[PDB]
Amino acid sequence: ALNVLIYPDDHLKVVCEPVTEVNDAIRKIVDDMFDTMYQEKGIGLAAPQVDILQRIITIDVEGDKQNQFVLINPEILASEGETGIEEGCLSIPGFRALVPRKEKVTVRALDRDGKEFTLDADGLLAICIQHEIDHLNGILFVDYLSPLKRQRIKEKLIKYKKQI
Ligand code: NI
Repeated sequence: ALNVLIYPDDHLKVVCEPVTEVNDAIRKIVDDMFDTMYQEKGIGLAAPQVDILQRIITIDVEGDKQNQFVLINPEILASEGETGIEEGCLSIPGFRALVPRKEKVTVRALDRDGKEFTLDADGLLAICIQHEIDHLNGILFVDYLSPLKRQRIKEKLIKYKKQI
């Protein structure tokens, strides 16, 4: 549906603009993002990964459309606990790394209709939310690695991207 930017790319390092209003054009990006995300078997996507520099996230932790989450202009209000899993990312294909995260987050955001909601999450949902928000600030999971590890990932994908 949309093309996923592959690390390294400058638009994966940008702090994105909030959505000014959630209208039809924004709902179309959201639906196009979900299509892209399911097609590549992701459980989260952020707009900058499809080269749209706005604060828009689509998440589906189960992958079956029965607990979708759209988070527009999201903000973590509070959090607690400590956790970490081996995260991957559609813009960083072929790699996973252990990222330290909050176990629990409270997040406010606008839904696909522009309505504000405030959500408590834990488990994999909370991890996905923190991951995807990182994207909106131009942060990738490789930024939590040592400079040399991140570099070696970058070199490998530079090559991959040519070979595609
Ligand atoms: Ni990601």
